[PDB]
Amino acid sequence: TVYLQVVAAGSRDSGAALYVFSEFNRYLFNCGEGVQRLMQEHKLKVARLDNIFLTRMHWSNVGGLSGMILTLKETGLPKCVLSGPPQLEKYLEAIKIFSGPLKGIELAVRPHSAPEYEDETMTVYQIPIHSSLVVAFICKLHAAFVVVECPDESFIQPICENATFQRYQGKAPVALVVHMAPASVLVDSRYQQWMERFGPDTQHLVLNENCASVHNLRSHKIQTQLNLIHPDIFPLLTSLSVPMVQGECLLKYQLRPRREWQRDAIITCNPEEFIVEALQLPNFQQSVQEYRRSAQDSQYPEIIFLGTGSAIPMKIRNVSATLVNISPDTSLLLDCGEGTFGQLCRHYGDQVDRVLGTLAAVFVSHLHADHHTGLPSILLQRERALASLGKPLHPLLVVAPNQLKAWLQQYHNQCQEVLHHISMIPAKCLQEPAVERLISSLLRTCDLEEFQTCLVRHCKHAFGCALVHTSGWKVVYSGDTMPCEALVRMGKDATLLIHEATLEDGLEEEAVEKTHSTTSQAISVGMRMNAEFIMLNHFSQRYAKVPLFSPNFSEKVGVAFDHMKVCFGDFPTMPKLIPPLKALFA
Ligand SMILES: [Zn+2]
Ligand SMILES: [Zn+2]
Repeated sequence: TVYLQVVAAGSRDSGAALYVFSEFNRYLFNCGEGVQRLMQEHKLKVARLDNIFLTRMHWSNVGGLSGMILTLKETGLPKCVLSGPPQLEKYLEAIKIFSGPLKGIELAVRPHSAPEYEDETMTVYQIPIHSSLVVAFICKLHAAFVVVECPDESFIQPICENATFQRYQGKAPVALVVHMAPASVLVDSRYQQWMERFGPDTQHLVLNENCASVHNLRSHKIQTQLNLIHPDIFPLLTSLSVPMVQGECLLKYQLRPRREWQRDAIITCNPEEFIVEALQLPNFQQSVQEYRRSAQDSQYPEIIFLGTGSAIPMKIRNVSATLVNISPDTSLLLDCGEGTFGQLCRHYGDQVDRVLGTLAAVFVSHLHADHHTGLPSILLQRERALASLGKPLHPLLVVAPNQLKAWLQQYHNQCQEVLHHISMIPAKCLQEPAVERLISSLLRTCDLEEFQTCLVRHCKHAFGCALVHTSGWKVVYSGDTMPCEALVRMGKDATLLIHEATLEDGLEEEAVEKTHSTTSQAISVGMRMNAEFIMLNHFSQRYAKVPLFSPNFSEKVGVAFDHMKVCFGDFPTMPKLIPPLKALFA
C-alpha cells in the first residue's frame, strides 16, 4: 500500500511541499521554510525519512532543512539522504557554521548524476533541466509518479522537449503529474501540448500561488477564541483538454488499488463552532463578562507579537519574532527567526506588499536556529514588494553578530545571490567612520535619538538592545539572558521592557545549569530596571500555555501571546486580561 499527500498547497505564506509514505519508507519533496511546523500539527508519521528530494536551490525549496535535521536528531533517526542539484552539500557545509557541528546524525548527498537509485520501492529517477538549473523527479513502483517544477517561462521549452518523459507518454502508466508553476506561465502556448500527451486517463495536480486555504486550524481556533475577549488587540487572521485539480491541504491519493483521491483529513475552519466550544469552558464566559464590565474604567508606537516560542515550535507559539513600528510608514523587526514572513502574511493579508515596504532595519540577538533563520525570506519578499510599488531596491540594514556574515557569504557563493540586499552593522559597534555613517542612517531613518547594545549573559556574543525615540518613549529588548546587570546598566526608566520567561518558578537549578531565566527572575530583573511595563516573551517549550502565577506578579506584568497587538495606551487594561485568559487555557 502506498499513498501521497500535499503538506503545503503552495499558498503565498508557504511554498509547495509533498509527502509520500508507505509501509517501508517515507519521502519528502521541496522541504521549504515552515514545513517542519506542519507535519506536526497534522501528526504525520516522520521517524523514517530516509530521503529528501529537492527540485531547486532556491530558499523556498531548501529552507526547512535546518529544522528537519534537528527534528530527526530527536527520536534518533540513524541516517538521511539528500537528492537534488550538485550545489547541495555546499549549502550544507554552510549550515554547520551556525547549527553546530552535530555528529549524532550522519547524512549523504546524491547529485543529479545518479539516475537509478532503485532501493526497496518506487525507484526514483532524477531528471535535470536547465533554463539556472532545476531537476524533475519521476518514480516507478515495483503505476508511476511525476513531479515537476517550472518557476519561469524560460523553463517551458526545455521541459516539453525532454526525452525522458517520452517513454511514459501515450502508453507506458503515469498515474499523476504534479506541477509547481506560477499561474502566469501555467497556460503559455507551448505548454498544454506536453501535459496533453499523457492522455486524459491521467490527472494533473497544480500548486500555484492561487491555492487559498488554511493549513493550521488550531492557530485560527485559538485566535478567534482570544478575539472573543477583546478584538482590538487580537485581530482575526486572514488567508483544458484534460482534467486538472488544484491542490489543498494534505488531501490524499492511492496508486495501487485504484487511482482515487481521498479527503480523509482535510482541514476546515468553523468560527461559530469554535466560539460555542469556547463558551463551555469553566468560568470563561463569566470572566469575559467581568472584564468587559471593568473595561469601562498614543496609538502610533505599537508592537505586534509575531512569535513568542522557544526551541522547535509546537503549533501554538512560533519561533520568537516581534514587530515594532514607529509610524504607519516606518518599522523595525527585531529577531527574525524561522516562519516570520508566514506569520506576517497570515496576520496582514494583502497589506504585506506595503508593510514589507516600511521595514528599515532588523536586529538578531544571537546565532541560534530560532533567531536568524528566516531573514532571507524577508529579504527576497521585500525585493518583490519594492518591485510591485515601483521603487528601487534599498538595502535592508541588519544589526547582527559578526558571525552571521559567514553564513550569508557561504549561501551567496554557493546557492544564490542574496547578499546585495543587506547592509551589515556589527552589533559590537552599538554597545558601551564607515560603519558610523551607516549607524547615523539607521538612527535618522527611524527618528531614534539613540540605539544601544549590551553583551548579555547566555552563550558567546549574545546581545540586547534599547531604543529611545525623539518623543522620549524608550523600549528595551533583552534577548536571551539569565538575570544579569547588563540590563538596568543599559539605561533604566524604559516605558516598556521585554524579557524571557523560558522556565517556570522552582526550576532555578535548571536556569543556572543552562543559561535561561525563570519567570520570577525575569519579573525581578524588569522591576529592578524600573520599567513602566514588563512584558514576558520567549516562553518555555514544555507547556506553551499560560504561565504559572507567583506573588510578585505586580500590576506591571503581562503575558504575551502569538499574533497579539499592543499600544502604550493599553497598559492600564492589559493586567485585567489575566482572569479570562487563565480560564481559557484551563
Ligand atoms: Zn541559543
Ligand atoms: Zn533563544
